[PDB]
Amino acid sequence: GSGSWQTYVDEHLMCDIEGTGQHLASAAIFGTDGNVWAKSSSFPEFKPDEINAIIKEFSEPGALAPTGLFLAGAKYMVIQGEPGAVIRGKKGAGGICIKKTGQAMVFGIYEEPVNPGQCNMVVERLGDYLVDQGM
Ligand SMILES: [Cl-]
Repeated sequence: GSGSWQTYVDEHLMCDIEGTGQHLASAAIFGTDGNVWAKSSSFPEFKPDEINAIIKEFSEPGALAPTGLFLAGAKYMVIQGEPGAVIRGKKGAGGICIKKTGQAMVFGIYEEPVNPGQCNMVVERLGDYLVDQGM
């Protein structure tokens, strides 16, 4: 395996999904402390409050409920995740999905015709590999 976090963006997250010709709109990987470790070229203009609120939601599922999930000022409605493990959100023509690993958080952002399950499969396959590697 590779020695750069950026490889997981370029060579997994952003790759065409199951031969559909479609791909995530953007993807990124953040450390637990909230700095960006890897990103795709159209990952949006995130701010620190937003990343912190997501770190909080991994610790305390349900904490985003009154507000929604913001990323680069766009609001996503929270949809069922996996407590402590996966956060998901929906907007009108797309959505977001975020998988926690030991060291990091893997973000995928999608637009139609990509669907919530496709996001989940791409991000969770990577996150499961990373955890197996101690990351
Ligand atoms: Cl960090």
